[PDB]
Amino acid sequence: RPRFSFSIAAREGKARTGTIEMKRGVIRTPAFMPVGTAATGADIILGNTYHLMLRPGAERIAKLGGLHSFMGWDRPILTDSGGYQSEEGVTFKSHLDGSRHMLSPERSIEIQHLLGSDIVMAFDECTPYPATPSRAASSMERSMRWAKRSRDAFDSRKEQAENAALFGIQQGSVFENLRQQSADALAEIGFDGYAVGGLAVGEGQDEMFRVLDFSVPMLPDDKPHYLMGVGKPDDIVGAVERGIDMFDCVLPTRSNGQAFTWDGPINIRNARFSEDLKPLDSKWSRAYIHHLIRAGEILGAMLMTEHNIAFYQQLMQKIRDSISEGRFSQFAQDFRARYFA
Amino acid sequence: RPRFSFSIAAREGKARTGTIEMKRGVIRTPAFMPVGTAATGADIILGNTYHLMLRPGAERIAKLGGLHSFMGWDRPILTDSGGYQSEEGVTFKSHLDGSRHMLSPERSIEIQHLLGSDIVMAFDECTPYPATPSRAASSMERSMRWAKRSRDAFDSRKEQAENAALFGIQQGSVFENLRQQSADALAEIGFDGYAVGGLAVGEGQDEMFRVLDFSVPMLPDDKPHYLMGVGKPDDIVGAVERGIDMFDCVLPTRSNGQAFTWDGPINIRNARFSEDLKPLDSKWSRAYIHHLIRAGEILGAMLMTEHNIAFYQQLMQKIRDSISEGRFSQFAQDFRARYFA
Ligand SMILES: [Zn+2]
Ligand SMILES: [Zn+2]
Repeated sequence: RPRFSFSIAAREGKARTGTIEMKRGVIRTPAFMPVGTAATGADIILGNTYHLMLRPGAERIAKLGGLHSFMGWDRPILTDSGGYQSEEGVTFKSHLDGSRHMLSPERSIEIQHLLGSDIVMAFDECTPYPATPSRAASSMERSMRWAKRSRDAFDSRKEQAENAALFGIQQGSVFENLRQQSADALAEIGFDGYAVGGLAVGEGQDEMFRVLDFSVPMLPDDKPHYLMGVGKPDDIVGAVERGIDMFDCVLPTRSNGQAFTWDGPINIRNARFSEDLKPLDSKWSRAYIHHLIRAGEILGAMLMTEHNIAFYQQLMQKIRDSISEGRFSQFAQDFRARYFA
Repeated sequence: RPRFSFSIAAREGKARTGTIEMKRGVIRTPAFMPVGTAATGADIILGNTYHLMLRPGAERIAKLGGLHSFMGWDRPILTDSGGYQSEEGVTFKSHLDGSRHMLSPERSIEIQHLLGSDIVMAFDECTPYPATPSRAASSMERSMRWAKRSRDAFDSRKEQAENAALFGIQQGSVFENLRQQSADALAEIGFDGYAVGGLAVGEGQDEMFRVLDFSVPMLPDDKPHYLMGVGKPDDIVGAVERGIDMFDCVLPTRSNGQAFTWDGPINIRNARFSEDLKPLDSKWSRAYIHHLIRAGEILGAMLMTEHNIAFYQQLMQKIRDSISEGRFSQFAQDFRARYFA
C-alpha cells in the first residue's frame, strides 16, 4: 500500500464513499474512528494525545515501542495535536504531577511522531463559540500560521514524512469569508486530508449544518474531510449529506447507561427496561444489561460500550452501502423517521 | 445425564479429582465457581441470591425465565441460601427500597427454586468467629434443624427435587466435637453434597487448615465437599490437600488493581509496572493494563478480571491434572515455592 491514497468509489449529492489506503491498512469512508482504549468494524482508532502526554508521556510510549505495539493494534491510528498562550504555542502545568509542559506546532508534531500515529493532526487553535468576527479572524490566522509550522515540522522528520499523513484543520467559526480564507490557506500549504474544526462547541445542530453547507465545498474535493468532535448518529448522517468522510466522538464510550438504537437513544437504567427481554441490539436482553448496570457490575458497562461502538459501525456500514447503491437520501430519511419517532 | 452423580477418578493423599454429572452439564473437580456476572474454563457459575432477592426479586427473575435464560448461561448454576432472628428464620429491611423481607429455610428454598439454580444450598447460620463452645453449639444445632427444614422444602417441590441438587452445610466453628455432631446430623438427613461452612470468617489460614484437617474426613467420602468462601490461590491448594472439591471466592473479581500470578499477587497500578512489557498472563502487557487502570478505563478493569478468572481456572486445571497423574504433592510444593518466593 501507498503512504496515503484516497479514492472516491461512489457519490450521491454531496455524500461520498470510498477508501483511504495507508501502509497499515485501508480505511473505508465514511468512517467512524473510536477511541482505542474503549474496548478490545473499525479500520482506524484514536489515540488521545493530551492524555498520553501526561501519562505516561510520549517518550515513554516510544520506549515501549509506539502506540501500535503498546495497544496491540496494527492498523492505522489517528492522534489529535494536543491543543484542544502566545504565537509560539501554549504553556500549561500537569495536574497529575505538577510537571511543566509547553505545546507548539513543532512539539505537537514530535509528540505524535513518538506515539507513532499514522494520521497526524496539525496544531491549531479551536476558537470558542460564540466568537466575534475579529476574534475568529485572529484565531484562524494564527491557526493558519501554525498549520504551516506543523507542515514543516512533519516534513523534517523522514520516518514521519514517508510513512504517516498530515491533516490540516479549517477554522473561522461560523463566518463564511473566514472559512474560505482558511480553506485557501490550507490548500496552499497542502495536506493529505482536511478537517473542519471549530464546530460541535456549543452552536447546535442547525447552525453546524449551516456552516457545513458552505464550508465543506471550500475544501479540496479529492481529499478526505474530517469533522472533528461529531457526533450523535443524526449529526453523522447530516454531515455525510454535506460531504464529510470521517468522524470521531466521545459519545458512544461516554454513554452512564445510554445506549444508541435505531429507535433513538435509551437509558437502560430506566425501570421500563427491567423486564424487557428484547435484545439491546435490535443476544443480551435489555433486562439483563439493565440489571448489570444497576448493580454496578463492570460487565454491564463493557457490554453497553461494545453495543454502542457496534451500533456506530453498523451505522457507518449502512451509510457506505447506501451511498454506493444510490439510496443514501432514502436511508437518511428512513433513519431520521425511526430514530426520532 | 442424571440429576446428580459424583464420581472420583483419582486420589492422592486426601486430594481427589473427578466429575459431578448434572442434567445441565459436567463439573470437573476440584472446581472453582466464579460469580456469573463477573465476565461474559468454568463448568458452573454462582448466582448471588441475596442480591437477586433485592433486585429485581426472585419472582421477577422467574418471570424472565429463570437465571439460566436471564444470564445466557445454559450450564449448572449454584446459589447460596441468602442468609449470609428467631427459630423461624431472619427478618430484614431492604436498603434499596425499604421493602420488608423474611428469610427462612422454606422461603430460601423457594427463592432458589424461582431462580432456577441447579445446586441449592440449605439455609444455615454462619457462626461468627470467634465463638464460645456454647454459642457455637447453639448455632450449629439451629443450623441442623434448618437443614432438615431445607431438605423437606426442597423435596416438596417436584421440579426442584427431580432436576436440582441440595447441599448441606456443616457448622461447629473450630470445635472438633461440634463439627462431628454437625457432620453426623447432615449425613442422617442426607444431601447430594456437603459444604464446610463457618470458615474464612477471620480465623486465618493456619487455624482454617487445622479445622479442615479433622472436619473434612467427617463428611461422606463419596460426595463432593464444598469449602464456602475460599479463597486465595494458596488457600485452594491447601484445602484440596485436605479433601475439598469445590471453591467460591469474591477475590478474583474484587481484585482494585490486584492480579494473581504464579509469582504471587501483584498490584498492577504500582509504578514498577509502567514500563513492564511482560504479559500479565505469564497478550496484553503489564504496562498497557497498568496504563488503562491508572487512566480509569473500564477496559483495564475488565481485562484484569478476565485475567484473574483465567488464572483461577488454570490453577484448577493444573490441580486436576496433577492429582490424576499422581504428582499433586509435588505441584503443591512447586506452587508454594514460586508463589511465595
Ligand atoms: Zn447490539
Ligand atoms: Zn492471563
